[PDB]
Amino acid sequence: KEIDVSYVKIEEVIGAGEFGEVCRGRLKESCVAIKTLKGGYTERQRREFLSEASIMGQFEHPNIIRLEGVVTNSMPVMILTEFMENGALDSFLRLNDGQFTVIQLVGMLRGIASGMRYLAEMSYVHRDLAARNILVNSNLVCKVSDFPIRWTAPEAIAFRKFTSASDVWSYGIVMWEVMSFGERPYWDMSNQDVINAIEQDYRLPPPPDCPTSLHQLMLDCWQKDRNARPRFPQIVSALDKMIRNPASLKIVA
Repeated sequence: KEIDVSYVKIEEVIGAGEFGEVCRGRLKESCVAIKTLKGGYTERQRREFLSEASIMGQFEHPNIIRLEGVVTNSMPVMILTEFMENGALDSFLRLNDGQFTVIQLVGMLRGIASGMRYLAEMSYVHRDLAARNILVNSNLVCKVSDFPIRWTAPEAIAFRKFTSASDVWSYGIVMWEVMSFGERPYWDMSNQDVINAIEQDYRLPPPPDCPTSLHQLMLDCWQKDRNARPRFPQIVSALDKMIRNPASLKIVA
């Protein structure tokens, strides 16, 4: 949908993307995030930058970042998406350390898993699933955005075999990041140390106070055999069961 630039105001730079800046902005009133395309570029590069908006435009889900539209009849060329007040999930959790209950964290993981289940159903492989690419709004709603050795499945690092099963591996790492309040997967281990650890069949331990059943689900996500991993609908079902039976989440190691 073409948005007239007179309805758009640009504010503070909130991040960086492959084609330029990500900015906070206003649409008239609501807050939006704006991806700008400035400087030199060919038509093919402009179409490449704008392909993200048509991809997002195909998606309609409570846990997938919403598109507002594009600005193409003026410079800068822009993609407007809904603004997510709390930003990236990893930094939001690190700042708000211990501020959310086990049940609230499960709700966040359930949202993410539902968003991923939607993408997988649409035959869409994300390839870059990490807490840094999960955006949080004012109501703590977690949304998959952006349409990394530590988050990548072994077969995807080794053979570039990116599948929804390799996103499940990434999801398991997302789980660990959430339950640890935005701790870095594998701490300050180098990428080669991480690869070496996975080859030893080492797996990330339960974060402090993490329910055993949630850590078990992480291990399920981290099976070396991609075919042994649960699929996104199975992950959603496991979390829904934990939500129906919160007393089961009191079992910790």
